[PDB]
Amino acid sequence: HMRLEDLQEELKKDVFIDSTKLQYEAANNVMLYSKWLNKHSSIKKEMLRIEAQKKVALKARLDYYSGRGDGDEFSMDRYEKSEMKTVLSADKDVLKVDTSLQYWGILLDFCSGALDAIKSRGFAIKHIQDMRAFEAG
Amino acid sequence: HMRLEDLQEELKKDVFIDSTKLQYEAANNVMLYSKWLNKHSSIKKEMLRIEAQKKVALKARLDYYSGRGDGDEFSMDRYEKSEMKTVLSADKDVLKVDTSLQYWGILLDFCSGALDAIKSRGFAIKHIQDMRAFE
Amino acid sequence: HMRLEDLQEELKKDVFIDSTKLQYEAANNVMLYSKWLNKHSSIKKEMLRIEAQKKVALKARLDYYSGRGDGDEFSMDRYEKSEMKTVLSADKDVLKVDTSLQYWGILLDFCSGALDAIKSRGFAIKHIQDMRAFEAG
Amino acid sequence: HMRLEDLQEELKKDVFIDSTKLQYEAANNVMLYSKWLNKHSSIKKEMLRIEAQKKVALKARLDYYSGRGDGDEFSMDRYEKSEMKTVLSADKDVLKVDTSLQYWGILLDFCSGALDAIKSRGFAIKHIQDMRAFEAG
Amino acid sequence: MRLEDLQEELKKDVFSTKLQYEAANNVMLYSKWLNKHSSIKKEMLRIEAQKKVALKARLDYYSADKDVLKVDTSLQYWGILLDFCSGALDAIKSRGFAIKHIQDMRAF
Amino acid sequence: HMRLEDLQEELKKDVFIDSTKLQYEAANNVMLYSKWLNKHSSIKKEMLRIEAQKKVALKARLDYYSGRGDGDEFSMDRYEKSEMKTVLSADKDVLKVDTSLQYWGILLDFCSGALDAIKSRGFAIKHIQDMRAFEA
Amino acid sequence: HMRLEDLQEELKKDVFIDSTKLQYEAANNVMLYSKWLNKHSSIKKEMLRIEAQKKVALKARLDYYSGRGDGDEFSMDRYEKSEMKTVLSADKDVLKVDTSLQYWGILLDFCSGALDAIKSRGFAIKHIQDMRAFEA
Repeated sequence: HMRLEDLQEELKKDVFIDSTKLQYEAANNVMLYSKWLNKHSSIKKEMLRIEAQKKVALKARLDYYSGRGDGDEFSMDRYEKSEMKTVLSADKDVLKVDTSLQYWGILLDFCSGALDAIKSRGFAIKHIQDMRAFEAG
Repeated sequence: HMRLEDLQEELKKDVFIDSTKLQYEAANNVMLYSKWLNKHSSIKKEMLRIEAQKKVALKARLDYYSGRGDGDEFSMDRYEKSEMKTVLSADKDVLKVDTSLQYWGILLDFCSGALDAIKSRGFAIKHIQDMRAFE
Repeated sequence: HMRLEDLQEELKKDVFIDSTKLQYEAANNVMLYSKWLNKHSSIKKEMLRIEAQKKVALKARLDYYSGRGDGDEFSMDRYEKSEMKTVLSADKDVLKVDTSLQYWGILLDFCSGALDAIKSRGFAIKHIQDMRAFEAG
Repeated sequence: HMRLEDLQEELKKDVFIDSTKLQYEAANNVMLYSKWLNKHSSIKKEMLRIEAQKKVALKARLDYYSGRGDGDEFSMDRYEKSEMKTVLSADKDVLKVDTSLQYWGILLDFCSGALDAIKSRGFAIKHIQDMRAFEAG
Repeated sequence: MRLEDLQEELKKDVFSTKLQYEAANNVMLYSKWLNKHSSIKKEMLRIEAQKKVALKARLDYYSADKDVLKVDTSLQYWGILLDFCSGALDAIKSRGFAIKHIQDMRAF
Repeated sequence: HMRLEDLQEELKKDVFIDSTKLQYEAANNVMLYSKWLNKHSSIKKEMLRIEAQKKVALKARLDYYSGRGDGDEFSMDRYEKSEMKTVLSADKDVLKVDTSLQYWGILLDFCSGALDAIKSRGFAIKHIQDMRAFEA
Repeated sequence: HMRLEDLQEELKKDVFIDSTKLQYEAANNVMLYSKWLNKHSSIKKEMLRIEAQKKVALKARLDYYSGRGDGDEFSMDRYEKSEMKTVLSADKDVLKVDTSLQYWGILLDFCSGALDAIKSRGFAIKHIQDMRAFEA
């Protein structure tokens, strides 16, 4: 289980550009894109597993609250169809799984932004090179 | 708990472009994007925690008003199903949590706009460089 | 309490483009976006406070009309459930708060349009620059 | 009280594009957007005032027809709950206010379409510029 | 007016020898149909108001026998006319997209 | 059935640029694009087959839960129309097929990013060549 | 019906650059673009015919399941409006036509990528030529 703050610090380090090694950064920029692309794809792989758990968790707990069988356990609060969306989204089991799924979703949205930065950093490097050539004439 | 006005002043400072250091701003523009991207992602992390509280807070207070048990406390006003949406959204506990969640939502929408500005500032810098080359 | 007409005149001034200082406007366009983004975000902060008042105001006056207690005051008109939506939306206290909330909503929708103009003004400036380069060849 | 036909003629004039001054129209297109955005926002400000009147007008006349007090005046037709929606929507006071509110609603929907045209006119201008560059090669 | 003229008007505008003048006239066609769409809505507002008062008249039968049926009939006519203008506004919006497609189809 | 981690390691190897053979990498960059383009297209071919299974799997299990016939088998839980979307998305057969489809979807989105990297790597190589000419 | 793997192998062959005949490849690169442009356009011509069949196939089978068919066949499962999208997308006739249409869609998306490679290969050749002049 990786942390968000670990990715934040990692991105802040990778995004930095070395002005002295502009030729190095140009080839390394495409390398950084591959690293986060691996992270982004791996996160979706994790979310697919969690979403599968959430889908089952909902149906399982839906049976519980709606009076059906969820492991020989039954809800006695007798919730109506209108009250259902509120109760399920607040269930201890459901909320635990969903919170997990949504967290990796934030990590995924971060990697999407990370790739956006790298894709624009590669343009930034090429732009800087054009600025150096501008001083040359 | 960070404030909105603190982000407003921070963005207004970062968005400013130094005409003398155009090469510096080009590399720094991508740096600013990473800073707000960290803020944006961290806010969602906070909202996920608050939303979880709100989800439970609703179900807890729903039991209270609907005659069910919420810590051996019961509502005696006997609200109907039609009146429910109005009462819950005005509950002291619910409104307190929701207001918190919605506030960070404004902060999140601000960071989304901040990233939009930076993404266009990087284009603005490159455009200015093309204007200098035009002369 | 800011006025709408004050924002209308402010936007009309900011949106104007100086043809002589195209390089200046390009960097200033991103600056204007930040100004209205601060306004837009601040308005939502205000609306969140007002909406909170409205939510309570409704529940408070709902008790009043439905025969429940609203500060030892009771409605004697005996309104039915069907008549309720009409009466509450016309209550002096409710209508005062809602009108306030809806007003800032118009201001918010104006800032959203203002940001849309600035976002397209930045494209307009870049387009004009491309038109000047077109005359060059 | 502005008229619809006045806005129709105003829009038809603004939407026209000068082929000789393409650079001028590009900067002026963003200016026209600000003009109608001020109109659109101002109309909503007017509707908010009228809607407030309508909300009260309904509740006031609701008391009248339902046997309650509306300025020491009472309806003797004894309308039932089923007949209420038809009677209120045809009341002289209510219909007068609603007609006003709905009219500015048409003006508002026109400004929304006007902004849509301007937003696409800015794309039309940029497209035309790309067509001129196409003949250049 | 007539529905017939509306079909001949739209089918004639939807259609190259002067591409720069056709792209600048695409927003012009929009204004011509925008003023038309809002004018239909204007005439119906008067009709919809007369229908309400006529609906109360039919209700006061307990308190021409079908006056509102003469109003609702003409009201259902403009509804068709209003739905044919919404397609036009949806067409010109797609015509500008089809006009931008040609300039992209010529460079491809 | 190919793995994601196998593509991750493969991309990380291909994306690397040899500074000594810049002329070689320029012609090889367009070659790498063709390789992943073949992968990307082949994955869509696989997904089209799986999606077809999923479409049938849904309709088959929909009959089961809604009281209709799914191979002489019937659901007795009597689920309502509101409960349907939740139950179907959690069915053992459906979830198995969907998980498969979504997985190749991740592989497909990875190839799309891989092609994006190669398309920008070709620009990176040309940029580096322009930087070497700048020193000249 | 052409195969995807046949196009994959064909592209992999065309994309290769001969370093000895750089002048030849420069003129041939524009030739390859025309070849795939003919393929791309021809595929759309095929898809237009298939899409027309799909449009009719849907409306035909829609009548069947909804009971509004003037034909001899009627569906007795009595599907509701909510269940309709799932049933139609899983119909034997519909799924057969759609699968065909989607397949050529993959071929079309491949040709679009092929043209992208050729368009960048022409830049790759010119870049390599500039690299040879750099050594000069």
